[PDB]
Amino acid sequence: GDVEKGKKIFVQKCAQCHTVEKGGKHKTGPNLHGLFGRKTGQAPGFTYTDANKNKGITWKEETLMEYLENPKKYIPGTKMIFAGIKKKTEREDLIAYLKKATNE
Ligand code: HEC
Repeated sequence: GDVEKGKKIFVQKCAQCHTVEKGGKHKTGPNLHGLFGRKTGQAPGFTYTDANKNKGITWKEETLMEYLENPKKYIPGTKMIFAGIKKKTEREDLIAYLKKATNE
């Protein structure tokens, strides 16, 4: 989608859990510090539930789409609470922002 709207919209409904624009600790969501290429399923501290811990994926521009669209389906019992995104644009916008969140 856009990258800027991704960031804006993200902060509008994601940052509450994922404040990835400062030294925001892993409270209700891990700070998205790399994401693309950064194999999950193994954090140094808050490594989430078993359900996510058990996954071990490289958070590519495939699995992010799957997750953000249908997170409860992608992972059957995460602590993430996000049943739907918007329609389609937001699914592409958020995932475009994070494609630069890996870099900023
Ligand atoms: C709090 C109720 C949440 C909201 C709102 C959002 N997310 Fe989230 N997310 C949440 C938890 C508890 C977890 C842990 C599971 C895990 O796999 O770490 C996550 C995880 C993610 C991840 C992966 C993190 C990683 O492994 O590096 C992504 C990519 C992610 N969440 C993105 C994301 C976005 C863009 C959100 C707004 C649409 C969003 N999350 C909201 C909890 C919560």
